[PDB]
Amino acid sequence: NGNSLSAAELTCGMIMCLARQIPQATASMKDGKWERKKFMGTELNGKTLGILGLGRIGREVATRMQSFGMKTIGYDPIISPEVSASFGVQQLPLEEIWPLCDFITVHTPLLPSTTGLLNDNTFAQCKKGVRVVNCARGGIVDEGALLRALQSGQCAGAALDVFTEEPPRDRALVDHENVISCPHLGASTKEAQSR
Amino acid sequence: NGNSLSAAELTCGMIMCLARQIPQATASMKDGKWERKKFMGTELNGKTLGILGLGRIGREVATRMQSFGMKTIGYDPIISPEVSASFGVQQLPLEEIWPLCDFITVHTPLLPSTTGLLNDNTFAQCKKGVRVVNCARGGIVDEGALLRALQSGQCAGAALDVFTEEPPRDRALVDHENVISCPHLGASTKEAQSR
Ligand SMILES: Cc1ccc(F)cc1C(=O)O
Ligand SMILES: Cc1ccc(F)cc1C(=O)O
Repeated sequence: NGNSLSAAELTCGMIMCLARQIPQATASMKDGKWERKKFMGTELNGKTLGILGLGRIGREVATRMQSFGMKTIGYDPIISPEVSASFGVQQLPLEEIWPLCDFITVHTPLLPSTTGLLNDNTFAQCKKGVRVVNCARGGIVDEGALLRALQSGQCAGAALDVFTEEPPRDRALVDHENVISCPHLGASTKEAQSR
Repeated sequence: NGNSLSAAELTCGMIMCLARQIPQATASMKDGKWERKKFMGTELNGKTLGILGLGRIGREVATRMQSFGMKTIGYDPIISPEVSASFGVQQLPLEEIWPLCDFITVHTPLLPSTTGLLNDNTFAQCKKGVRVVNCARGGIVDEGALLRALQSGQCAGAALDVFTEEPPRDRALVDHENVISCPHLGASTKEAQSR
């Protein structure tokens, strides 16, 4: 609420980091390397962003990424489609969303219906090379399914602010070259902190 | 032109990386650490972005960063103030720009007038803790001045895609904890490459 914008901002940063591998490029440069072919990236403009969860945060993400020319679709069980259309988000059933997306970001509570919202079954319906962001709650993206999708290249990259366990005790996800991460910084700004 | 949007998108990513230290946070996570106090960040919304150079790329950057609620000011010796106002950028003389900016981004050619555009003189007029982005041409930002401003905290962070010498032979800048960098990736997307 108070911290809606901090969260939305971090999310949009993670989307741009996934498109251009800025974290990985900075580590490469700090190691004295100059690796230009390795960090060939993609443009956001024209790409499709799926926003799962269309409350305050998800709406803030949408309007920000619309300015980059991304197409914004999404799903929220409770938000009427008229409301989501007011902020430029086409609502579709989940089953319609998966194959359309270049990027998927989650802005849901952690409930049994959203634990593993992204899992092996939903990864398999995604377009090959989908990129995912979770700056919401640890466990929305099933971490084992995610590593499997990174290993096969079904998922081309992920950005995680949150983990099923914090700090994350299992490191294969975090240490993967196509994964960028933060220690649950979503609400960690001076402005969110100080009202 | 062809690569205007690739450049503009990398620039907006660098600004978001500066605000939230995403590259530094990922490195901290990849080193097995969980450092939440260290990576306190700031919100973009309400902050001022100075844009030096108001051609295609600078204009693209402006409209994208306007969606985050940043105030966009800037300077371009050619563009009239009524025109730049038409894409939401308030023109002011440089001397006016320096004290007002939370972030400064450069989108100029490399000419005698722009080499060391940011230097010890211009850093001293900036607000304490300014963050700077160069994704245009190496040398617009004087590198020795930049390191001095990072060491003193006059500059709170910088993001560099380009260097006076490439690859950069001198590492005190690149290795600084508040500096994020890439190996001149500005035009490096599949879409810019392939017309
Ligand atoms: C409950 C729920 C299920 C599926 C989904 F995609 C989103 C939500 C939400 O809580 O916003
Ligand atoms: C020539 C020039 C000088 C100062 C500056 F801020 C911008 C430019 C530009 O070429 O856009």
